[PDB]
Amino acid sequence: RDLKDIPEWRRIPKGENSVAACFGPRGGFKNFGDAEFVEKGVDASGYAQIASLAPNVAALLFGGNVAVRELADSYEITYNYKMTVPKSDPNVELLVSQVDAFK
Amino acid sequence: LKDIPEWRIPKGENSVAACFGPRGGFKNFGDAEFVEKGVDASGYAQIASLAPNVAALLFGGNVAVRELADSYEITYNYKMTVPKSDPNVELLVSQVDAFK
Repeated sequence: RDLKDIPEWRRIPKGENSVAACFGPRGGFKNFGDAEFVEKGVDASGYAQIASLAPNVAALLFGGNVAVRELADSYEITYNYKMTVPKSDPNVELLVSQVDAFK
Repeated sequence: LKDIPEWRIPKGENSVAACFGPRGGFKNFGDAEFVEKGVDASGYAQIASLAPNVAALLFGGNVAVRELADSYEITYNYKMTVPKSDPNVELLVSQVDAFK
């Protein structure tokens, strides 16, 4: 298979084809991840803890907003999923400290 | 269910309404049979092929954080474009804002 065959929403960054190859540079929108997560992807120290604070597909569809804009040849879907984690959670900061890390 | 972080798998007894509440302006996805059968609904696996995994959610979309006194409010914003040639995009699109 080839990374170009896999659509972006199904990619998993790992090894040779990691975040830069899957999602492009960090930026204002794609803002999560410091230098070491950008390079190791799901292998970065802390990822598994972080990933526990992100919704599965069933929660994405039923527990958040799904919005559609129809184009000529396509549909553009935007998922907007909000959630609250108590500061007593042992993994919240790991996530937060990775937001907007690009410097 | 009260000890399962909402962000839960809806099936039979504990389905959409119990996990995520009624459909509304924000939680706007799902028709009468999807609200009732949850992940058991006809077509769910097809809709599901057009929704991102966690690694794609964290690295391929926007992550926003608002700090409160005793919690953080996290917001994921994931954009994606599906070709109309995909056999499942209406299956999905027809479920958007389904409530009537």
